[PDB]
Amino acid sequence: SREEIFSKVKSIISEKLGVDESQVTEEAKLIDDLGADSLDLVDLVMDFESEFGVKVDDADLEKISTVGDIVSYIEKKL
Ligand SMILES: [Zn+2]
Ligand SMILES: [Zn+2]
Ligand SMILES: [Zn+2]
Ligand SMILES: [Zn+2]
Repeated sequence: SREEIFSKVKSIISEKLGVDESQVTEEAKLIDDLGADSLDLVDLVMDFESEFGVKVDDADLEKISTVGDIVSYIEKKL
């Protein structure tokens, strides 16, 4: 389930941020490592929301720092 979620999270991030999948690890920080900006994450989250059929709080968005954070947030909602 984590491996499923993480694989799909990684493809979406790679497709939309333009980075190579080899750079998308559990420990990668969206901004610092993968080159995103503070605007990119809300579109990513909505894409994850529609991908897995979950939704996230706007309050819980300020805590999301790494790829692993996204996966874990998704994994807990399902
Ligand atoms: Zn792949
Ligand atoms: Zn895709
Ligand atoms: Zn979107
Ligand atoms: Zn898909």
